[PDB]
Amino acid sequence: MVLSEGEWQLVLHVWAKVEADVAGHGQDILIRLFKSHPETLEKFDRFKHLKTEAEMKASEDLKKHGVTILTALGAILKKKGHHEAELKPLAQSHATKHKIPIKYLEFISEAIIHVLHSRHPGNFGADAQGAMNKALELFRKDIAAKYKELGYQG
Ligand code: HEM
Repeated sequence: MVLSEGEWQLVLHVWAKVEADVAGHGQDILIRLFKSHPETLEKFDRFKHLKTEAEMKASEDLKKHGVTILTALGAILKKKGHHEAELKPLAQSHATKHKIPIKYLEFISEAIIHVLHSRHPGNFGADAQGAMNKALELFRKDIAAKYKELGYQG
């Protein structure tokens, strides 16, 4: 898949807004993911004991990790499709060390789109959401292809 420059502009326009508060968006996203799909929490050995959203909101650790995730995703989106080098080390740790199925990447894709829709309605109308969805589908397709080369699958 290939996004047009107009689509990348809609994606980087709303991402510039997310970058005004990276830690808050990171938090929102991970909590949304853990509440919606609680099975995903079991993958994190560092955060699986968290019982409630209040506990999640108060974890400093969880918040730092949300900044780590979003910084890594933001550096990929800014490449505008030329992200091969960035994807390599991310695909190798998530397929070999963390063991994250593609289905979970779909779940966090959904969580991103939910949070952007709630925090940025004006910059996340239907065309912008379609371009963000296209950018994350591209990311999942490329990561699934790398998963295959690395030997992870199902
Ligand atoms: C937008 C998609 C994602 C991005 C960009 C992302 C990125 C990261 C980054 C940069 C790290 C630290 C470096 C490394 O271990 O590779 C990381 C660690 C990790 N990731 Fe992801 N990730 C994504 C989705 C997920 C999903 C969906 C799960 C599980 C449901 C997951 C589980 C983990 C685990 C278990 C760690 C280790 C956390 C800790 O250090 O203990 N990741 N991820």
